[PDB]
Amino acid sequence: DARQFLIYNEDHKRCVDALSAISVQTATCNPEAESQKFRWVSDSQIMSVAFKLCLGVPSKTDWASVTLYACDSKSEYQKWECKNDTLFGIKGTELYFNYGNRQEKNIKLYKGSGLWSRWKVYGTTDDLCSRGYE
Repeated sequence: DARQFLIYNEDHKRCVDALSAISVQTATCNPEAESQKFRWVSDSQIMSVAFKLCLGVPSKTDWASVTLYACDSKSEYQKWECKNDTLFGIKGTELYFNYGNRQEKNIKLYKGSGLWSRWKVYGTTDDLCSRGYE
């Protein structure tokens, strides 16, 4: 399923790993691990293959945790977009999908746009929207 992919951070050499509805962390990349597999289910939403829930946040705020919510096309809190040069974040807001700061294991929204807010399709040099729509 070429549609399903792993979400990879080059600097850490690690991949996103869905642990539960309230916990999305990282792990050593394993393309066999269903918990590491995601897929776009619309132009803006990314679904966990293992949980059949969509990546989202409680609010568009710095250091909000990114975890998993029932997929809802009308929710503005589970809409993502590619920014430039593999930068990835909330649609319409300068808050980025981020990992690596403060010993925090969960993916966070962060204002910073450095190497830890940059994400590729694992096994490619392409941004996450290379597996999406539009």
